[PDB]
Amino acid sequence: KLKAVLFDMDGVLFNSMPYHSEAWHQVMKTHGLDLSREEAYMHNGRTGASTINIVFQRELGKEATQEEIESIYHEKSILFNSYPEAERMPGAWELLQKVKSEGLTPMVVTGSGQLSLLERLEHNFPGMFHKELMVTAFDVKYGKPNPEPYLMALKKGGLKADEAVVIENAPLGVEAGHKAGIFTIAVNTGPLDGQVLLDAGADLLFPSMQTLCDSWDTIML
Ligand SMILES: [Ca+2]
Ligand SMILES: [Cl-]
Repeated sequence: KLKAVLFDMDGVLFNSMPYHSEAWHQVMKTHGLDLSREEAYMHNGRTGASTINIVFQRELGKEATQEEIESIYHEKSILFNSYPEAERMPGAWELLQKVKSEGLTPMVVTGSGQLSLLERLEHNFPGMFHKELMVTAFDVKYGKPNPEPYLMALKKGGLKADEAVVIENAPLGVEAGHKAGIFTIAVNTGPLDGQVLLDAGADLLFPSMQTLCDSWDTIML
């Protein structure tokens, strides 16, 4: 039945979460706001704009202005890009090769608008992905945990929800995939408790991308 595999990017394809969590923590700290690196991890999947708005609501009891969102998004992007560029998540490439060999369509579904990562997908995973078979922050009105990005990915691939599988690392993205009615595999690549991923609606849970890759052939859909 399976036709397509819908990969989240940060913490699934790229090992970018230490950087994302560090940059969110530091930039918020610069603005007088306390957001731990673990709390930044818990926001993974959101668009940058949604993250900024929700942190302001939670910490200052008020919405971020459009100007605050833009300033903070840029400051965070610049700090992120100041680090040596993020490397592949171990297991991603090997899994992608397995997926492509069995005739499935790889897709990206991401809350990222980070062009330094998006423009590196082809060089890191050659021959796997296509811009018209991707959903990024540039495509959505509401991102994860709303199912809108995953629903859009189904449409882009001409797929029904039962013809896809989602691979996610973050509770909000797991929630989005599950709520789009798609079978969702959680991969626990960060410091969170796996139970948070299962609680978010993940149909299956693996401790790493490599362990998911090692087990893929024995998964049946
Ligand atoms: Ca992610
Ligand atoms: Cl960024």
